[PDB]
Amino acid sequence: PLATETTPGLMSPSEKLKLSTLTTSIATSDFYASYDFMMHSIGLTSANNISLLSTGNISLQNILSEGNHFGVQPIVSSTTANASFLAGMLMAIFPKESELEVTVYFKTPSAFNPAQLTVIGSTSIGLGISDRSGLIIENGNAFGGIVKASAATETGSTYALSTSTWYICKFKMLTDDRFKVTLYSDSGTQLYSYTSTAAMFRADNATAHIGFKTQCKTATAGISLISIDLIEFKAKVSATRAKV
Amino acid sequence: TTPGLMSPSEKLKLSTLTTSIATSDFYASYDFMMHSIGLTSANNISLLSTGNISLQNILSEGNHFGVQPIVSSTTANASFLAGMLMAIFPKESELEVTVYFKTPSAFNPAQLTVIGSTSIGLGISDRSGLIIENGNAFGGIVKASAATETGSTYALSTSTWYICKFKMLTDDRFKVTLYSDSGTQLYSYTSTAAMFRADNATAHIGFKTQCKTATAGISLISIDLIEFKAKVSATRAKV
Amino acid sequence: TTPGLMSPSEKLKLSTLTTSIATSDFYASYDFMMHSIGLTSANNISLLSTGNISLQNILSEGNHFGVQPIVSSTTANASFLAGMLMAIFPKESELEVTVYFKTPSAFNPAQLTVIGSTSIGLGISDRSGLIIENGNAFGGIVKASAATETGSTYALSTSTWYICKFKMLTDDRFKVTLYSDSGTQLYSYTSTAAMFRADNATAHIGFKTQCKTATAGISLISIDLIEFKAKVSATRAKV
Ligand SMILES: [Mg+2]
Ligand SMILES: [Mg+2]
Ligand SMILES: [Mg+2]
Repeated sequence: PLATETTPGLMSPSEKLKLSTLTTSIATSDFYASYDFMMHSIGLTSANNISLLSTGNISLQNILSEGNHFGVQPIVSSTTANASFLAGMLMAIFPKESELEVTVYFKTPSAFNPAQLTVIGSTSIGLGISDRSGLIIENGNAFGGIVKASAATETGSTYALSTSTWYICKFKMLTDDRFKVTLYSDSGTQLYSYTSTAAMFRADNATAHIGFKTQCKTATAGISLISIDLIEFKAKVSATRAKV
Repeated sequence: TTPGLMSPSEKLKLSTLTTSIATSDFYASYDFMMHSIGLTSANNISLLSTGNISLQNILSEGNHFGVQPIVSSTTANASFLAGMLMAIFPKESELEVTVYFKTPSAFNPAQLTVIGSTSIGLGISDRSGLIIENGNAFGGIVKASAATETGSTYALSTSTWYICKFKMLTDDRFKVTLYSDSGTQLYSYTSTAAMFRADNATAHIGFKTQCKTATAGISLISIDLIEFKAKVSATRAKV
Repeated sequence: TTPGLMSPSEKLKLSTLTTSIATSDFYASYDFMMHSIGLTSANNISLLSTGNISLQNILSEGNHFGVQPIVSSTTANASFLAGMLMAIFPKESELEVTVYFKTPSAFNPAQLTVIGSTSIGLGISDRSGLIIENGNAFGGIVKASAATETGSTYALSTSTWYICKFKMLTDDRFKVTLYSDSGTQLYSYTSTAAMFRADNATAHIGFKTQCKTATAGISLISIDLIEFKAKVSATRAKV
């Protein structure tokens, strides 16, 4: 018998799913956080553990939904160079043994522009542009890579993207601090993957974050950046504490 | 430590879980128990102060756990809004908003409260749902500062707890129902035309109480609890 | 895809779900893993910085996942407070607060930490619960800038993880218990008089660490985790 408001019973698939996406408050061994970008975004600097960071007067457009993409944050450049939006978390809490997995549902802009730089992975925070590691998107080209002190230390082959298209990217932290990134179509079909040779860019302080960052490299406004529907964080953690 | 049945309280907990990743439905609620200095949102819901509105100390009262009293400032059109964006709630979503609220000790012609859609912040040009002007609750639609539809009025009791349910219909018409704190229907209104809707940040749907005048000290409508319940089509590929 | 049993893992997650819409219970916890810039609340809990207090980088240590270290500024009475309003925990709620915290590498007479009720922010006039001054923990009450009641002191060790449980009694008295990181009880105090209570925004209940002097660079007490559990009167009419 199925559980009721007055009498106990079994748990439905819908209740199981709900529980699977519950944001961690007090941790034991698993960490989960996700945000679906449905909230009014004026002055919104975090949600469900995730930092939502605007710099350089980046233009967060009106929230919309399209098709199955519920809550979408479109992003437009400003007159300040390096303006960015970052949805991410601190690296200090996800050491290599946590095997953090980050999943991002994102839409390419309606026109590519050489000024567009997006990363799914680790990155310098804010207006910074010197360090990143994961799936990098410059203009219409996606590729796995590492950038350190503004130098490309490692670069995979490129996958050319289409404008106004929904994509999924999974970033996977490996136990030696290397990473694997996988790009999928909106139906989950694998399109591209890259596994790093060297360890990811890491800073275990607030100069860096891990997640999604989209940025305009020039000081011209009105350039569309990458829109975000959904981000998910999952990791294994050590959080066994004495109960009193 | 052993897998078993799900408790009725556990299922009740899950039933009011604030949506993180949407699949089939949306839910959000806020019970106003948090320290309110610099609090601009909770549980997906916007908590918007404008015109230097005076948010009084949080209190509880009987079974009304967590109550936000609100008082006017010296800025005309000052308001507090607890709400969400309409763009995420199209007519198919069939959105339902429930508000537990308390009328002030004294009514005032400067008080304007809306449960439904409304101009954001200092705006007064557009609203649809249950409109409270002075002591009078009525269903209605206002667009560009003019009434387009107005139901009969209901005289509310001062210092009294009410419940309002706003229902979005699948054709974007609405129905509003006012209950007493006992849960018995006191007043209802079903709209003829479609509600006021703006699918951008110039509007919100939820609860808004406002002072139309620049006189401070006027108590507006206090809020205990707001609830958002909707249907969503949000199936994305798992990877 | 098919209905069935609930796992122990699922049962555990639901047990520590942060209360949204209340019925008979309240729970909130925060584990200090978030980027702290501009962060003033999380999971119902106020996270308050005053006097330009220096929040260090979030770290984790052993099984202490998400830790917020805290350092003094040039403002006397600069503090960090993780807590909630007292109006929402009347004496009948029997609130229980649990704090996991680490002492600094060096004690200093300027260090003042409270688990329990306290003046907010730069305030230092009122507190009750487990008070830590310099290297000494003790149960006690201070009101209007004067001790009213003071338990025996217990000498803490530097760079050491501790747990404190604060328990609200039905007559508004309190019991505090101090534990080792493995959960061995080390100290307890049960008050004779009622706790410090102010049911407004001049006070909070939870954790507060403060530097009494205008000298920067003095480490205060780090916090890993805070929990709030209580009974609530929130049975209201449905629909
Ligand atoms: Mg979304
Ligand atoms: Mg309430
Ligand atoms: Mg922690």
